[PDB]
Amino acid sequence: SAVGEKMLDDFEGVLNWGSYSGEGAKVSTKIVSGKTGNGMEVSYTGTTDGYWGTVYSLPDGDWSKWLKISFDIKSVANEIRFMIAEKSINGVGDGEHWVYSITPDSSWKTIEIPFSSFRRRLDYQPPGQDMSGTLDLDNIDSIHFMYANNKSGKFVVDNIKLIGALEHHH
Ligand SMILES: [Ca+2]
Ligand SMILES: [Ca+2]
Repeated sequence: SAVGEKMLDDFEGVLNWGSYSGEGAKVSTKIVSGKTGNGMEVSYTGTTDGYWGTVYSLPDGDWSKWLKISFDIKSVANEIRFMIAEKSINGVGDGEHWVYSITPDSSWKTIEIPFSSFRRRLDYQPPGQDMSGTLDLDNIDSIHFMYANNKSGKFVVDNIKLIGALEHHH
């Protein structure tokens, strides 16, 4: 593993995130004040069968040198999911979905999730999933902030970054 970190989005540069929804649910995103400088506000309304999410599709899918994914989050409290999708076995589209549930609170908090802590999604898997039961870090398609339930809410994210190994002195 590599040491240190690699920033994916501090929201001070170009706009990278797209929105998607279906089956009654709705989502919208905008640039607002973040932890430092800019951040992205995600506003969602859920339905029983509805899905929503915001997605950054990655140009380079090889994350095999990294160990964790980190982000700052704050509510504007409803549970949501951070999701990592592998690349499809058919070449185009999303593959195996891997999830971690998080609940944004009133104050800014840093959430660091090791890749080994992600769980294989069971409510949905896309047709291009590899069914391997292992999160293949060398084959990453995209990252998502997405629905976990049928409820509504608003949150802000900032400082999305990869974390490698720490330099332990003892
Ligand atoms: Ca920022
Ligand atoms: Ca897999």
